[PDB]
Amino acid sequence: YFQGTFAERYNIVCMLGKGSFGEVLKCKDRITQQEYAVKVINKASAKNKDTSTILREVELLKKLDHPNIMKLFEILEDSSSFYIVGELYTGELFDEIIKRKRFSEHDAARIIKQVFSGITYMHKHNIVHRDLKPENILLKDCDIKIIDFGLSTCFQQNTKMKDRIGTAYYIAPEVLRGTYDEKCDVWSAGVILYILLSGTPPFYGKNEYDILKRVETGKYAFDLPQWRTISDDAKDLIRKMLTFHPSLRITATQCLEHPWIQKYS
Repeated sequence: YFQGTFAERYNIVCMLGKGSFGEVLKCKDRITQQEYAVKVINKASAKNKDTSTILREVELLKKLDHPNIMKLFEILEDSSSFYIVGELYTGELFDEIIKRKRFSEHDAARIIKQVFSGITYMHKHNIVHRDLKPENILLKDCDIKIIDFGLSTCFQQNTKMKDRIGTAYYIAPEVLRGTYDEKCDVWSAGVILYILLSGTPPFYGKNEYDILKRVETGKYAFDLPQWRTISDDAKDLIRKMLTFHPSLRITATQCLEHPWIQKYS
């Protein structure tokens, strides 16, 4: 059966559902018996032909630790695929957006502050998410955790129509032009924040193309009636986060410390 280091150490309990990188499985450790959420990633999805480089990125991620960052425990190999062993957790912030439609400034602030705390910590360690979306933020009582943080530089994601439209709402203009740094995570969080409050994308459209054209221009509005009774401070934050030029865009620490976040903390 020539099984890998994974099958000897773990055996799958059940399928958790399709993820952005492949199948997501619920696994038990064969010795300790603790349960983990394991992402099976086809080796062809590797972005770097030198596997050791990828094992090094992941190693750096394993050493990291923050309350709002999903823990990555280890990486294992088959002949065919990688296995990312991470935290088991139970729904997405996306599902909560559907349910509540909109969030009060107070409830939104508590949620996004935790998002900022996580981003800040990862950015201190030069790690950029690049694919921040409500689908990548998990919640139940109050606690948020950002998943797959840093994995997108190692592995290529699914890019079906459904994947591409979702990516399109949150992507920073520079990322389209072909470059990214930490500031693209602040843009993406800004779009999320805009959605938390209005229940509406800042950059909208009936298809992938139309959305991306509006992102490209960087033009958006606080014109919807829904914005009429939202605070100047909240609008200020979003303005600084959706600043066109990344160099002129506010940092993650500056988000964490904006007067709007402090008012509801």
